[PDB]
Amino acid sequence: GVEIETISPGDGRTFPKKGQTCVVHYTGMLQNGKKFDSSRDRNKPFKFRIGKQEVIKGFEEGAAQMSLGQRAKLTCTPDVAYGATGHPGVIPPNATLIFDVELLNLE
Repeated sequence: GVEIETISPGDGRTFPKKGQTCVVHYTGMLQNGKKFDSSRDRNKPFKFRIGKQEVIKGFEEGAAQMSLGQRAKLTCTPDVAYGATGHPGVIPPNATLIFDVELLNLE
């Protein structure tokens, strides 16, 4: 259940495909909670490829549904990322996550 609310500007045509490594200025937010992760702090903007199940399922399906320059707003369900387990100390079990995602990439 990946729900998209895109802040408009970008190109809307450069869609992510397989074998493509892309760059995201993501920002983690817990729903009704504080931050937990920010690529903008470390300023190394998280180069990663598509398809090898590196990222969670909610971020992976939200990645391909974007384009270059766009700014989305993810809402990840618990069953796709951690909701049975929860990442220990950082993500509680049965959690719903909020992501500010901007795709500024190559390939």
